Amino acid sequence: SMSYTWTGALITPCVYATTSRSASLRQKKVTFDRLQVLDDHYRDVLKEMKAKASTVKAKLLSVEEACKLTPPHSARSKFGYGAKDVRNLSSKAVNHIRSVWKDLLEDTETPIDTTIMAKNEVFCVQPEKGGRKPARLIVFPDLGVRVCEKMALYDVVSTLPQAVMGSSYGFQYSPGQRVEFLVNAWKAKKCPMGFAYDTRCFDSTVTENDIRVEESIYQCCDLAPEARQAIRSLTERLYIGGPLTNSKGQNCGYRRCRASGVLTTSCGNTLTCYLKAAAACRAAKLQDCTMLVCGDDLVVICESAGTQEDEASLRAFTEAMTRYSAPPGDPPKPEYDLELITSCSSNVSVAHDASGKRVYYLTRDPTTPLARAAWETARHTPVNSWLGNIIMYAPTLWARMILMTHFFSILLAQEQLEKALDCQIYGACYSIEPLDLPQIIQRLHGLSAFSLHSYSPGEINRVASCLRKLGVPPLRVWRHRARSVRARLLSQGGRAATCGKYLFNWAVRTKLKLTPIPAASQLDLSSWFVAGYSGGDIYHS
Ligand SMILES: O=C(O)/C=C/c1ccc(NC(=O)C2(NC(=O)c3ccc4c(C5CCCCC5)c5n(c4c3)CC(=O)Nc3ccccc3-5)CCCC2)cc1
Ligand SMILES: CNC(=O)c1c(-c2ccc(F)cc2)oc2cc(NS(C)(=O)=O)c(OC(C)C)cc12
Repeated sequence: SMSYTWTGALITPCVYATTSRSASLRQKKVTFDRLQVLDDHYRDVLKEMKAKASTVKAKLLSVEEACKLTPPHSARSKFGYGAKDVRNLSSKAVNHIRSVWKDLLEDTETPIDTTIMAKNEVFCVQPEKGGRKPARLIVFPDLGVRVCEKMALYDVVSTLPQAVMGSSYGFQYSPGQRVEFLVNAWKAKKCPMGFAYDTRCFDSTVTENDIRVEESIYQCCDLAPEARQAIRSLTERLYIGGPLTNSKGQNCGYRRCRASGVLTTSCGNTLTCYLKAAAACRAAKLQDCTMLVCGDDLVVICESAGTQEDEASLRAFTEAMTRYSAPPGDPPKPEYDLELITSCSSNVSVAHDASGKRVYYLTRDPTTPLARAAWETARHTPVNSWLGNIIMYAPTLWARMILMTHFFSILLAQEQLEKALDCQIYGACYSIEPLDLPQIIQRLHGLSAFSLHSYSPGEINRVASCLRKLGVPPLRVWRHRARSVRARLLSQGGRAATCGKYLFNWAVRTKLKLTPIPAASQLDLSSWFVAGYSGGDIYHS
């Protein structure tokens, strides 16, 4: 069946930000027929996944618990209330949510309406290898339905993926634990080989049968009878597909693939990608596989069988993935150095701590993080990706020298150091105090994140080159600015002095002794690395 059918009505509007002007180019790419052929390997992996899902007991969330996970700036309902009303448990909001819930229990078939929109995402104007990327498309149901999804499935999508996939489930790890997991898996092989597998338009490759297969996994949980019906109804009325309405309320088309803006997008994609990849590992006869899956992003670390044998096994993996309706964008390449693998735009790199010990960390090309940080400072945004970047890429040369220096200088100048910020980190939105950054960094990356030095020449060159092309002052200017920020922070005492001491020890010759931060343990990060919620409309204060 077609991933999408279109009526002809346009997807109307809500360095460079993507707009609805490029939506037709994205519609062309994501529209195609899916061919799917299943085999014994697929069926065996599925049964194994279901036997693990059978150990899960999931709870139904109350209206209040579901309302309190709603982000403050979540899209307004068409039924006369917004995210603020949901969060305050207003009578209008709650009564509409209860009626949506009852309708899910009573109506098992009627397709639920969704809104289709072009995303406004910032990318950097690079006229070199290729041109601008068209806008990504977001498909989401009404606010009342989103609250109901949380009631039925929040506990499922938060608990089931780790129970089913174990150590392969990518969202359970902090950046420090992810690097450790990867390095240990790499070291455990006699002769390691690794590859990233990039599916072309993953969301469109997800068939109606794939979505029913996901439901079959959720249905293995011990569930309240209303949760069982709500999941059943949501699968048929929303998850498998449905009508698409534009921002002007016009009938836009019909979807028969994954909706990007539903609670199950991340969980469903991870489970589907994992099922297809684990079965393809068996078809390709890959030896001693370690997989790591984050939605459609997949990496396999295995035992090498030789140069030509590895090339042949990867061709067989791709053929199996293609039969499962997951063909690649670029064909996978075998890598024999862990640093050469790029997944989720990131790679593992090497540095040394204060003692000279070799430490590993995840990095990425800083162009998009810097362009996005520049965009957000230039235009007032409710969500700020720069803080997420400082947190997730804290050990990197670029997050420390540029991002920390620049934003702490702004916060000092504005006297806003104490002000909590809403920051979108991948999936879930969090309210974070910048003065808590040293404690957060220590917990996610370890104490070594404040003492890394002796970065790789290739990493240094990528940062320096990125600064030049974007018109950003060189690293020496950042060192000078960091020394002033550091001095101003220390002079303030308290948490500000802790920021000055730990975040900017790199900027001074006479270095301070960085001991474990006292505050660190008491920090509540219990809901940080549980599960993925990208497109799932999730908020944590
Ligand atoms: O050779 C030497 O010894 C010294 C050279 C040298 C070169 C340039 C400066 N620039 C400045 O002082 C100013 N800009 C900056 O001091 C500046 C700071 C951050 C900048 C950023 C981002 C970096 C990440 C955090 C958010 C801000 C961008 N651009 C920046 C410029 C350059 C810019 O204008 N825009 C973009 C566009 C895309 C991406 C990045 C940028 C402030 C007033 C005059 C311009 C200073 C010194
Ligand atoms: C499947 N792929 C992965 O899980 C990831 C790899 C990776 C890189 C090289 C490899 F060889 C293997 C994997 O790098 C990542 C970086 C981040 N960001 S971060 C800096 O916040 O950790 C990530 O976090 C999100 C998506 C939760 C997931 C991955």
